[PDB]
Amino acid sequence: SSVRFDSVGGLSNHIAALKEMVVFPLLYPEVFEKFKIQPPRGCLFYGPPGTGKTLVARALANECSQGDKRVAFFMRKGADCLSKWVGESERQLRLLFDQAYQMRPSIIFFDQIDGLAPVRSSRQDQIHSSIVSTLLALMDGLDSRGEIVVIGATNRLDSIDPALRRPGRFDREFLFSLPDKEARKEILKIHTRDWNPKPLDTFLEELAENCVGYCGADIKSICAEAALCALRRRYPQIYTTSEKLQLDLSSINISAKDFEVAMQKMIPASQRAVTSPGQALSTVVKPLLQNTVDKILEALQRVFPHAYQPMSFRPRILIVGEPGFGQGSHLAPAVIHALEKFTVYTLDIPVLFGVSTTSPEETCAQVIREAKRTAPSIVYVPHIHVWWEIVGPTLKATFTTLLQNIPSFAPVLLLATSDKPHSALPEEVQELFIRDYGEIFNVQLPDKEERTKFFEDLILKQAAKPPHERLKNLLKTVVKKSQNYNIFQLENLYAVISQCIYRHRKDHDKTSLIQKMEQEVENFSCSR
Amino acid sequence: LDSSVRFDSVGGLSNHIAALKEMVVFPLLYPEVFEKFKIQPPRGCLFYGPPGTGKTLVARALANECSQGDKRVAFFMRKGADCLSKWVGESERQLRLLFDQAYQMRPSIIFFDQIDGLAPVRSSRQDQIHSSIVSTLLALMDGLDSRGEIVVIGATNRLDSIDPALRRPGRFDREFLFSLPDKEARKEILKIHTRDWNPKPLDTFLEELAENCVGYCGADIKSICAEAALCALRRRYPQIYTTSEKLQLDLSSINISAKDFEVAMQKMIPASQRAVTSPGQALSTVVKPLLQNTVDKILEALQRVFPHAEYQPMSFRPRILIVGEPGFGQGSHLAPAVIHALEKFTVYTLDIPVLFGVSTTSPEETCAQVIREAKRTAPSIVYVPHIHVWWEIVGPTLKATFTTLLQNIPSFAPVLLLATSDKPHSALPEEVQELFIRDYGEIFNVQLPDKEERTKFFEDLILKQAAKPPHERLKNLLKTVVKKSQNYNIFQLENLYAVISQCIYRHRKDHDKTSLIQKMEQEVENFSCS
Ligand SMILES: Nc1ncnc2c1ncn2[C@@H]1O[C@H](COP(=O)(O)OP(=O)(O)OP(=O)(O)O)[C@@H](O)[C@H]1O
Ligand SMILES: Nc1ncnc2c1ncn2[C@@H]1O[C@H](COP(=O)(O)OP(=O)(O)OP(=O)(O)O)[C@@H](O)[C@H]1O
Repeated sequence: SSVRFDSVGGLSNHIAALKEMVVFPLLYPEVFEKFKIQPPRGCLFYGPPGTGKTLVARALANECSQGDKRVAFFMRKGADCLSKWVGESERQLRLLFDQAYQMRPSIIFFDQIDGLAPVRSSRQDQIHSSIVSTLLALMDGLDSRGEIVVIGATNRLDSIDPALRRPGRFDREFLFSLPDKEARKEILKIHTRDWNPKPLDTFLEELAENCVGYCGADIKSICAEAALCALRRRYPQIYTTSEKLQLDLSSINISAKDFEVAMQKMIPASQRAVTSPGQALSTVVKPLLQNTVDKILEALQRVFPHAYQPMSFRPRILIVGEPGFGQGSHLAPAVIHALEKFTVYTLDIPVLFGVSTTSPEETCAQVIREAKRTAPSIVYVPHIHVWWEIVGPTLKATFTTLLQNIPSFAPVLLLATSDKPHSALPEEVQELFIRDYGEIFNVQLPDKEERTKFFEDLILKQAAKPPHERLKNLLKTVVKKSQNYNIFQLENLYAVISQCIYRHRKDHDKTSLIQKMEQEVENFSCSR
Repeated sequence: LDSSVRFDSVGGLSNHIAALKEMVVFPLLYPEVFEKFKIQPPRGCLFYGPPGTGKTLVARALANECSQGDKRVAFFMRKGADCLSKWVGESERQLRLLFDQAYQMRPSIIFFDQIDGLAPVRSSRQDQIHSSIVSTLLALMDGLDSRGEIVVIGATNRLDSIDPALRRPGRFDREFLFSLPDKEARKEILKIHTRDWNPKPLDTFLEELAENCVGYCGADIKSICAEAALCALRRRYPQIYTTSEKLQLDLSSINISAKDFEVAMQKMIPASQRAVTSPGQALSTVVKPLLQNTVDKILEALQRVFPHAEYQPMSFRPRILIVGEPGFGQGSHLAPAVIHALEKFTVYTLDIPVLFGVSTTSPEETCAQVIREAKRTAPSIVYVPHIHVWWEIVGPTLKATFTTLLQNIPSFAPVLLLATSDKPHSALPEEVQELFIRDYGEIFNVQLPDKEERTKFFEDLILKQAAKPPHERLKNLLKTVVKKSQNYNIFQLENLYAVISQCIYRHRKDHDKTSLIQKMEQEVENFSCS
């Protein structure tokens, strides 16, 4: 009862839209007399789980409860109005709507309406069709319900009777989506506000950009796993006894390493049932391909200028390379990760076919509807030289005519990759990418500069640790030998050279494992 | 209850009020015409249609037109099913009371709002209470012991989920369709909801509005007015949302203009296309000066073959096939614009993402459903875009269904078949070639726009926007663009347009030009497409 639009970070247009349905007709009643208005009194929250849909209703209740113009608040769970006797289910609804009419102004909040108002079908019990009919007949009927603001919250929007969604019943619909890098930082400032050792802004700014895919609840949860980790690290004897000890509340300060352990043990809620098709370069491969990622992002910026309003025409790009250059394995997911705040919808083999009781066409038809709705979006088809060889002609005819229906100036990017050059691709694909327009990117192998930094830290610093003139020669030899390896062979040779280092952890003296490195780099053969 | 609604705001529905005052008003006013022939006029209706169209508004107007009048017809109003009761025989008994109380105060009206929640179709799998309350509702509407002078009315959104024994001449002998308004009917709802305003809006402005509100239904038209007023209030006082306090605002600088009716229609989705998109869209503001004339020519050809696009106009198997080269924008820009121009005709689509896009339904079952629906509600369109591909994507069972179902249609039924193709007519298969009879006028050939069309396309962008503060060589650039882009199709044209708009965007904040004009010049010079 102490949350008042203060803890709600990242959602500011929704709150502004919400104080003109509830607050303004009470504060400025003479503006709505000039035009005879009666502003909208129906909204519908929807989105993925954890994204601030119940926090906003809580804050609005507390905002209107404490003030001059006291408003009521009636709260309902999913389907708690159901009774077993044949006339009582829809008598409790009539009772609730009439009780709210003598308290007005009031607010009726329906939490999780997915279980109250399904689409009326004959293949179910009458109890649901009767409840929906009375609900819609009571909301907007012959009686002018009055100053009652009805709100509902849901995850599954399209499973609600389409007669409830029209001006007069549920006028406005509100999308609560995952936070971007700038709202994650607001949420982090909120949840780490009354802390003894107030964290710096430059630290929260680095945290907000590492917690990609998080949503509200996940940030609030790491802000607590960090404290539990600090506690466990400071007092290891608190898990081997069954009584209260003298906990010194002064040496329990939270450090960055605790946040690191918290973020290492935790998976966000969004990618728990699925996996995201976008992943940053590992810390090993990062000093090898970030320059290529930057070049691809510049090409995108040329074709997809959403990365006066920017105007883009059929945003499309095709990343081509040789098999092994890592364009569908390291590069395109890193570009997808760099372009977060744009929702991604993959169409690849283990997604069309790796799920049954749904056709490939029914998934290809929905991943484009949802991409048109939430534009600017991305539609990801990797390895099209095989994707186009593992699909039927019905799926080709559906796909190639579903992106011909997208508006001419639709901010929807089609990103794809291939191993065979653009000329070796079949027809009907060479006409989707028009490199006269800059819709083709040709990857090339990393330069010497990058290849040296790929190996330096391994062969120089971690080479001779705790528990120096020949190592330069070894590094030069390694970089000279591998001037034509692709990426797979490069990182293979990286693990082979790191193996010897591991078997000599307990050796206090070097010069015995240097021969190991010499012979391992010598007897390492590839292909190419 | 509001006592001010009395057939004054119910714009658009005049053929229903006229049929509704000869069931209630006339047997009281002229009770000698009905005992000349001894006819006993119809005393049953059934309102139905899409959500938000004037079904309940007409009942709210009838209640007032009869209560506050000479004669005293009584009104009984029931919501979905509020006759149900907890104890055993009490659900049915209540109904009888409602019909007896109505018999003692006759003449009277009973109005069942959302009657599809009271009287479903009787099925042996559901509760016995519903199957036994339908059989007692339809035993006291028309059984022995004549009803009397009660007028029963029922309003619903699902018509075919009502027991078919109720839809009968003697229980519900008149079904009324409340469909989406057309243009002339939207420019009456608009004059009703802005009836008592300040500086009353011009009829020319209300016509400009009624043209752009396609897909709106009564409630959306009433809602855009509120949204426009709110947008104006926000535009005038931006500091009225950052105080949570009462302030002093002069109720005179808050006049509603245009550009607030225009921003309201951005964040507004009609109720009809909120879960499914219609296959008809008008030309965007960019492409319009490039293809409106082609749309008009197509509509003239339609006028020839489909006379119902102005005795009576008589037609015979109205068909047309819009052919053009690939890229000429006939199945992507033109056919939906022709569909959108022909509103007030119902439009069904038969294309791949719709046949092979929904499961648990045969592909040759939807094809049999849409043709039946189109027959039922003629004049109607059946839209098959890209038949040069549609024909090589369906099986022979679906072909034998489709070609023999468009023959079962009566000859003079105004059901139009609209299709497009990229292959010329000669390159199509025979079984399709023989469905269009060019010597009959059933083929239209598209051609590239002319110099005039291209000049008007590029003019306002190269001339009146390149200056745009945050004149003799701009016209030379315009001439060069209109020259070099003379063998392009529409995709390449509207691609060059976006390529030139990306420069102007990049050079927003530069107060001085001549860094934008040479940029423009090199961009147009470097553009290569074919
Ligand atoms: N913008 C935010 N600022 C602070 N905390 C947030 C924010 N968004 C979400 N949270 C945290 O997430 C919790 C859930 O909010 P809410 O439950 O309304 O989301 P939801 O969409 O209802 O989730 P679900 O759909 O699973 O019910 C809150 O208790 C809050 O701690
Ligand atoms: N012809 C009209 N003239 C003026 N207003 C109209 C008209 N038609 C509809 N409306 C608006 O629509 C609102 C009511 O909708 P309606 O009376 O059609 O019930 P309904 O919403 O159709 O029932 P359901 O919920 O099944 O759709 C009214 O408030 C009215 O402002």
